[PDB]
Amino acid sequence: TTPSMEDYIEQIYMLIEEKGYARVSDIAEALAVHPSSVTKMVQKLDKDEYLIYGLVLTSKGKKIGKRLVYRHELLEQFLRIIGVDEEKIYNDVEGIEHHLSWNSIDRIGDLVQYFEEDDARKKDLKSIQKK
Amino acid sequence: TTPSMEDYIEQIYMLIEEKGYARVSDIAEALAVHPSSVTKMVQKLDKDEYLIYGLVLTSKGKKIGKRLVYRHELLEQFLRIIGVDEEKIYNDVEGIEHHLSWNSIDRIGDLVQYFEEDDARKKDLKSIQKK
Ligand SMILES: [Mn+2]
Ligand SMILES: [Mn+2]
Ligand SMILES: [Mn+2]
Ligand SMILES: [Mn+2]
Repeated sequence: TTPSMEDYIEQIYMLIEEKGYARVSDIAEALAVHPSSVTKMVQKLDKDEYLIYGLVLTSKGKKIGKRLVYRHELLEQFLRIIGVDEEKIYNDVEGIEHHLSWNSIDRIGDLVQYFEEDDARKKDLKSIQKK
Repeated sequence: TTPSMEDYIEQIYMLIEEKGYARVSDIAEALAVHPSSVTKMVQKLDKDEYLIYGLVLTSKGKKIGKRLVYRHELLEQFLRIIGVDEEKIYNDVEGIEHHLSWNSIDRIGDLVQYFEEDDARKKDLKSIQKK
């Protein structure tokens, strides 16, 4: 499971969740790539049993897509919470998401929980940004 | 400019700081790449005025290199402060360091400063890791 395959599964999962199905055309446009590039990855994903090529994810692909979508959202929340400009959050998440261990993700999970459970901590963090 | 050029500059900068000079052989071995690849990059770097081909960094290459080493250091401190297993930290930094805007880097800098001025915060976060 390379970062590119992950990106595709993340995208396919999202499309299925949003529209109810994933068309190579929708994937190609969503990733801003050529449909051939997409056709090649889909076949690779099929071979690896993440999906069945009417694009359907196997239980294996759903678990992964779900984890990948969860990781993306958590990473945006993380950067949002620490005060990163909203417009820059998405691009940063896209480039780092597929390069972090689960250990890092889980610890970032606890960090987000840390600030979300007590707003006083968010206020203190903001203070430091001013100093 | 480029995530790869950035990786070389960071490496060249480190070698100059450690040894006082940077050898193609030391670069090729540090990046785990063939000396030919390196030779091609250094020439690209020279054209762009980051250095002069032993090889010397120009004021532009030094400033960049210094920043990159700072970012690497901070990211490792970041992940360490939040509890990531040490063995996992280096590889995570290496893969996300060249994909974060300065905005994110600076906000992480404040986050690190936040946990540094009060151990109670570190302990509180550590608790959540138990929950
Ligand atoms: Mn992605
Ligand atoms: Mn994403
Ligand atoms: Mn690097
Ligand atoms: Mn580095």
